[PDB]
Amino acid sequence: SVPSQKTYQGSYGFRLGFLHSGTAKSVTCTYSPALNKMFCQLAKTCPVQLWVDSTPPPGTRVRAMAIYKQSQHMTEVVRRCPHHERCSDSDGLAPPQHLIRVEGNLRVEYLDDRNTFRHSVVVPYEPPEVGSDCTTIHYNYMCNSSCMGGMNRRPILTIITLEDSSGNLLGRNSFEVHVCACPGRDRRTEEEN
Ligand SMILES: [Zn+2]
Repeated sequence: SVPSQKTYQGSYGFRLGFLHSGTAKSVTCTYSPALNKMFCQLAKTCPVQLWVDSTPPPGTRVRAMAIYKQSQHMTEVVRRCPHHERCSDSDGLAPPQHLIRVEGNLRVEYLDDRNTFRHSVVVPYEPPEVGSDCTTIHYNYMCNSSCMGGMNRRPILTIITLEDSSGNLLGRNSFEVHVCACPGRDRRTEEEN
């Protein structure tokens, strides 16, 4: 079946957070609290915060996966468009077909699920850095929502899951994401509508 997208804070009080970045033209990633929706530019840094009430032990892993929002497209694997999946922009770790990457982490791990064929990217959980009360992961989305032959304007969710070293589910959250050229503009537009 389709991966679960049901929210669960779980034992560690797992919640997601996002920078309050506003909607100026220069912004490459902006989150709409009202919409629970991230607007971001292709290949740009996309900070996602992990907030916990208790610290998960080292060995804990954080996985990200994209799925289609509409029920008629839920069974279809979210993947990059032919153009981008053949454009050689791979960092030498990410499979060229994967929509979601993590930048700035040499311990990043990618998975093609042997049964479901779905793509996901995982990193080790690290506790909050100095000066912050949350843990931040920098994601990159390697296709535009507009990309023909890929998402083709079909809305998607990103599902973030907290799992232990043995693969046991600890927590889950999710947010919608729209990859576009003018994220600030799109956020304002969708919030007025
Ligand atoms: Zn594309």
